[PDB]
Amino acid sequence: TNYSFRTLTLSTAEYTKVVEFLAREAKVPRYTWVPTQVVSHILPTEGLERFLTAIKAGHDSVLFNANGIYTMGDMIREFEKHNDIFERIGIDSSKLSKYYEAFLSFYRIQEAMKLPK
Amino acid sequence: TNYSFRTLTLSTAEYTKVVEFLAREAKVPRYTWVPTQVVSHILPTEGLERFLTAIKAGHDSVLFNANGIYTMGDMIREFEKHNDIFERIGIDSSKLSKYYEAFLSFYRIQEAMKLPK
Repeated sequence: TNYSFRTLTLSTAEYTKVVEFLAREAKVPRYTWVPTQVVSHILPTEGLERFLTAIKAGHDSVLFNANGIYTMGDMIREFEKHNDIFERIGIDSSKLSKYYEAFLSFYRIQEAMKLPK
Repeated sequence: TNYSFRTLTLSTAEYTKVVEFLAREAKVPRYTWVPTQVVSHILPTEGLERFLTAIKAGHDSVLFNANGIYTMGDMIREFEKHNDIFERIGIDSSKLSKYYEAFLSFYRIQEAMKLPK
C-alpha cells in the first residue's frame, strides 16, 4: 500500500526488551534518515508541535489539530487505539513513512520511561 | 502478569528491525535465565522435543503430547492461533515464563530466517 503496520504479540518480558531497545536507538542519535535526536529531546508534555517541527511538518500538524490532537497522551492514545492516526487525520502519504518512523520511536521512549524492566 | 502478552504495533521498517533484533539476542548466548543459545540451534523441524530438552522440560513435554503437539510447525502455528498453548495444555506455571521466553525468542528467530530487512 505504502507503509503497512503489523500488530506483533509482545509478551511482558520480550515487550520490555524491545521497548527499551528502540528507546535507546531513539534517545541516542543513530538515524540520519530521520532526526530522532531532536525527537527524543521533545517533552511529550508540550504536545506534538515540536515533533512535527522535527520532521518539518508545519502543514501536516493541521491534520492533528483537526482531529483534536494537540496534547500529551492523546497522540499515544490514538496510536494505541488506531495507530493509523496519521493516515486517518489526512497526513501526506509522500512523507507518511518518515512520520510513522519518528512516531514509533517516540512511543517506545515514552513507554520505556514507564518500563519497570 | 508473569508472561502475559501485549499487542505492539510494528511499522514495516521497525518490524524487521525488531524481529531480527530479538533473533540476534536469542542466537548468540546472552541469557542465563533461558537457554536460548541452544534453542536457536534447534531445528523446529524435529518438533518441540529438542526445545523442551533445552530447558530440561522432560516432564512438561507430556502436556504437549496430551494436546497432540509433537510435530514441527504445530507448536508455532498453535502459538499463532492460540498463544496460550502452554497455559492450556497444562505447563507448570513456575517455569511457564521461561518456557514462553524461549518459545517467543524461537519464533522471532524462525521468522527472521525468512525476514529480509
